[PDB]
Amino acid sequence: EADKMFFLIEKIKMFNQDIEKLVEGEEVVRENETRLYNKIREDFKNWVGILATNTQKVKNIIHEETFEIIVHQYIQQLVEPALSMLQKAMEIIQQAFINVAKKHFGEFFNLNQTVQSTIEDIKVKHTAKAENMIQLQFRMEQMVFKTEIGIHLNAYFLETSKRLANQIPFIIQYFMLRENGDSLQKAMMQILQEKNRYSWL
Amino acid sequence: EADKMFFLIEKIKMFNQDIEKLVEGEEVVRENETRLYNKIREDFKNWVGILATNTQKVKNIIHEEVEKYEKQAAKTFEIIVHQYIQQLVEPALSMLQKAMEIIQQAFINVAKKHFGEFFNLNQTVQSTIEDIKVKHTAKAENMIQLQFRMEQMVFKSVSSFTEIGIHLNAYFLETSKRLANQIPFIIQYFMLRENGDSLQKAMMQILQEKNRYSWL
Repeated sequence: EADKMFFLIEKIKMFNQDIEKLVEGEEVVRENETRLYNKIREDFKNWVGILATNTQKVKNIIHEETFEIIVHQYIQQLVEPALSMLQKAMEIIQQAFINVAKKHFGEFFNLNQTVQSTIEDIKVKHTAKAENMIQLQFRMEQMVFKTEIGIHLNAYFLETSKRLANQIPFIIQYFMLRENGDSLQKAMMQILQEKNRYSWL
Repeated sequence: EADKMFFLIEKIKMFNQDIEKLVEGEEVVRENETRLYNKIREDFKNWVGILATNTQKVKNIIHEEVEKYEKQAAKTFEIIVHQYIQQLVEPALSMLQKAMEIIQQAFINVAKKHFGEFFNLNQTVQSTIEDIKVKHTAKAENMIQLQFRMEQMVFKSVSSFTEIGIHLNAYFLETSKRLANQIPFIIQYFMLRENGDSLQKAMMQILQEKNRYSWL
């Protein structure tokens, strides 16, 4: 009956709460530290800048002067920046979740340890999901492609950059923030399944 | 040499080619019949139209709200945006259903044309076309649902109504323009490109089993 040890549940529930605050950008910070969303937007803004650069690049190219090759190239030149953006956001968020773990579970080494390993596992799953969605987007962007005409083309790329500017970051927030936070909270709850581990936690 | 039935190698080569032409919009038609790409574009244009209407509608709704609250001062919006987005799922999925029908009929007409004489062959090919159709429609539908989930979730102290109004306007602008291409992209990728490719791969896989050539 010493298993009032289910009262670790309160710990988890508190931790989970903090996680959800991070997911909704309603976290609580010092005067000497930045928000999560702001680090993330810094990353996304770098992306938009890159996009703008490459779009200016092909605009200048065609202003100087099959068609598809140029599109293929344009996108291939975006694969590295996009995935690099994914990686930087993952790191920011994983660091965030870990600081929540350190704070709530610092005293219980075993629990803190297993929680952090859970955090990593779920991170790699959702990173896989995000990368697959992004690659799918570029694939779609290429395949689905098919007298002063040039303007239309510029306009095309323009719309395209502006689409990608939000579409890739959405995919990244969805999987690395929302779906990640959700899976994490669920896994945190599912930890309690096997009961012979409570004393050890 | 009675097995000159390796002329299947040609049939498929040609059939497959024709299919790919449909995918690349370079099909060949009479003067009194229209291309596939255009039949599809009409559907997409209808979608963009629906988008434009619904988006002007919530723009007006939230402008009225912001005015109301500004006037009083001298979740409500999340609900409205959520509603706005759920209202697009049905038109989006209906557009998918309408395009599946168009493309399926197109692919069947190519099979009838190339395989009309060989009833067994035509039959198994049409069944194949159906199989690949339902699988790829499943994929497309999942992607569309995923896009809208994503749009809902990613949509989500001191504020001002002036700023909320600005932000929301910018949002509706960008979102409508995105969804305008994004839903048709999914439909083309899955119902045209991946569908056509899957079909050609299957036809290639037919040349493998030779003890069945006779039956064709």
